[PDB]
Amino acid sequence: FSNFPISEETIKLLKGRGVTFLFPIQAKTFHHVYSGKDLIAQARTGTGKTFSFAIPLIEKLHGELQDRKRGRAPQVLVLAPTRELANQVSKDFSDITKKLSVACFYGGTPYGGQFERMRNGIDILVGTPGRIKDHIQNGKLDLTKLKHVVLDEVDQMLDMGFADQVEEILSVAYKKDSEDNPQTLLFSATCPHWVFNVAKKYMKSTYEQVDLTVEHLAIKCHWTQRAAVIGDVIRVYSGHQGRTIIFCETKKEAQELSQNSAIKQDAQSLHGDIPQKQREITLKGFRNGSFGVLVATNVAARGLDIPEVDLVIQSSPPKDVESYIHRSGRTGRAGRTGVCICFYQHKEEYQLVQVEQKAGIKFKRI
Ligand SMILES: Nc1ncnc2c1ncn2[C@@H]1O[C@H](COP(=O)(O)O)[C@@H](O)[C@H]1O
Repeated sequence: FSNFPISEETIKLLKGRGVTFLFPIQAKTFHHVYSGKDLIAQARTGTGKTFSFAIPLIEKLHGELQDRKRGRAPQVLVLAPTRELANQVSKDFSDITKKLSVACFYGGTPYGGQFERMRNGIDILVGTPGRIKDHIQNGKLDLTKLKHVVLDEVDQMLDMGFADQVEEILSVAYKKDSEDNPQTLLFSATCPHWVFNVAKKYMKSTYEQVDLTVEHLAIKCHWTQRAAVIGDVIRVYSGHQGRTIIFCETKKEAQELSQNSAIKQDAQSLHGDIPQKQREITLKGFRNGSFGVLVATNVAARGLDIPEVDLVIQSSPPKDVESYIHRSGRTGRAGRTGVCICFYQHKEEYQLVQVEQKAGIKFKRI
């Protein structure tokens, strides 16, 4: 915890909860929270949202700790949508502070126990909007002495219809336009319109906000039409004076394809079953413009000097992903965007996702 001003006492209590270092949401918000800045945080479940406000709030409060006076008003108000979530936030506070009085006020429980806690004095108050609004009406609860307000799981509170109850509580604790109002920490995962209306009505003018080359095409094609569609994509992306390299896994398929009526007239084959003398000649032919289509096998190309192309075609999702990405970087001539086409069948659909994941690319599925 070296980067942060967390006391040795708090560090020891934190190790009991299995906290030895801060999660990203915590490290990013700590100083905004500690320094008293207003904040809107967007974070998913399990990211450690509770400690991102609890740890810096407890540290700030511990540093300004004035004698525990009976009947004291809360300094912190945490609004939570449910009893279950309010009890977890309370426990999280209680487990890392042995100096501050932590109260949990939810509805559908006797008022007596809560009135007693209010008389003894509260430092940190966690509660559901209903019960907090009740004790405001009673007069018994004083929320005009607040330094900090946390609106936890805002989305859930809105989905449950607590918008108007929260706005009522906010109207008591906040003065419209005051730069002296409590510090507001808003926790909304999706940030609906209500969040930005609350921010411009109750929050400070300035607030922090924290969140948490080649075209690759994939064509679904039945093997019986592949050669016809190959002729069509060449016509479109390569055309006249163009260069296309087709990659076929088997030496048979590559030979069969270079001889297919759709491309045969402008194509030449290249594989392991062709002499080194024929290979250097076909490479010269491709490089000088004797033919525009070079049909090859993924392995029989590995160390070969292939010129810049306009279009790369894989007959099926490649096994050899590094050969695919290397050849992809040599596509696109005269400032035109390079095009890599990948043909696939329904059985090869997850294979496409594997290529996407290994290569760090996303295919346009057509
Ligand atoms: N820095 C941390 N190290 C270890 N566990 C943590 C840390 N921050 C939060 N947690 C735990 O992660 C879980 C999810 O946190 P939360 O989303 O706040 O409920 C809880 O069980 C926390 O106790």
